[PDB]
Amino acid sequence: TINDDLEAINSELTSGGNVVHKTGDETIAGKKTFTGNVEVNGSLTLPVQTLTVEAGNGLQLQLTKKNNDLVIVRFFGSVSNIQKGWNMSGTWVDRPFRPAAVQSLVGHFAGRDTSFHIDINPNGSITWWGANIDKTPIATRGNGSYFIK
Amino acid sequence: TINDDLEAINSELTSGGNVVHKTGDETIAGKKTFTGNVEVNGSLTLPVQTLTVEAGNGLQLQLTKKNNDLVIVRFFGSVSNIQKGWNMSGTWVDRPFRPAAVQSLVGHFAGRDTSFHIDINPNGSITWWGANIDKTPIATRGNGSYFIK
Amino acid sequence: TINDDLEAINSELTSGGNVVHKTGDETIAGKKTFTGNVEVNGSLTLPVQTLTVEAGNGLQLQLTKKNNDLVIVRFFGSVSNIQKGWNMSGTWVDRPFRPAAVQSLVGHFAGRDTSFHIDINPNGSITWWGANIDKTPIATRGNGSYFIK
Repeated sequence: TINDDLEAINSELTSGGNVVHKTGDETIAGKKTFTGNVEVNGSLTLPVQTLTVEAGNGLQLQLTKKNNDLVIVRFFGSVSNIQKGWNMSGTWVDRPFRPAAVQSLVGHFAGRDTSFHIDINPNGSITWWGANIDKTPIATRGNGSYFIK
Repeated sequence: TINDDLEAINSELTSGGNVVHKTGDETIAGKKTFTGNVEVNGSLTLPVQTLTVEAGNGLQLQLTKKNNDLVIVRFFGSVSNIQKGWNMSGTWVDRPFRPAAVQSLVGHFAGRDTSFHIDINPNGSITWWGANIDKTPIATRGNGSYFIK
Repeated sequence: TINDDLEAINSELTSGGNVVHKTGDETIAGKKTFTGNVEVNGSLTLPVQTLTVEAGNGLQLQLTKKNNDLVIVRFFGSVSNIQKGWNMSGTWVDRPFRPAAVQSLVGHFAGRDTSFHIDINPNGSITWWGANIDKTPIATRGNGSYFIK
């Protein structure tokens, strides 16, 4: 019974208890800090969040952020009725996806050489910075990427 | 000899054994989960895989994916003989690099203002969505980025 | 006093000592390797470094790299006085942000359909690959992304 302490300790040195081990699937809590190099050979799974935005004018926008920091933007739909400098007219970018500093992402017009970009800005509005688009709409594709913080 | 258990345990509390320690270089196996914040100050090394594609029409394409999720695309070569809507004619994107949902990446024509984009789609075909290109080829550069899953 | 060894060991199996635990905030040193899948539910914080470059001709360039590998480029200012093929005239990209292989990032001209790209190359020079720009300057925005190694 004095020797159980030992047996039981030679068990926590293998799995169970509050000890992280060199094998098994385990869970870990708290602000871990790693000063040296680290490596993952398998899959590392950072948190994901995705958001759909009808930016207005016909401009669809699917944003996909991972670990709150880098978000990839996928341009869809078709824009119409905007001036060279205008702030887009539809749904704003949600708090969770809004940049700290302004970020211009570059889209392209489907089946054309003409191009455009839009500014996501911290407040979450999206100003347009392509040429003045007429009532007759043009399809807008292309992927953007910006650091959230 | 009763006290060796102890000595030997006060060793696994330092290194060796199946225990992860606050120092040394160690290896770890199994689906580790980290509920709290984590930090790396050194280098974190996620798995890398790179792929070269002759998309056809003269369009070179070097894809580089890291941790199976985000791949950066580097456009090379020069495209010729394609319509505004056509599916590119050469080697398809391999299974390991194929998106779940379609992704348009935006390239640019070297020494010109004219631009283009192409669609990588889940099956791995690459449809072209720039203007109709004549027999006389044009050089295509620019980097794209898309989430694999 | 023989039993303190035990008490003291049943403490290092909880926190303190050189042992990583399933709870608390701890620090870790050395080349950790993770063969299995890993997961982070909170925030994972990779090292960050940001750099501002006056590329010359009026082309501003803010580069932001994370974990030394992927850097997002933010184009600013306005370019003027460059030929279709020229190497930009102002401050070069610093060693810490210079790619191994050349990377073209695609910018866009503010309030226009016209587009451009520039080549960051390993030595750190930035060759321009848009159309020949006159003395009258044009504003240049858009975000790029390239793998550093």
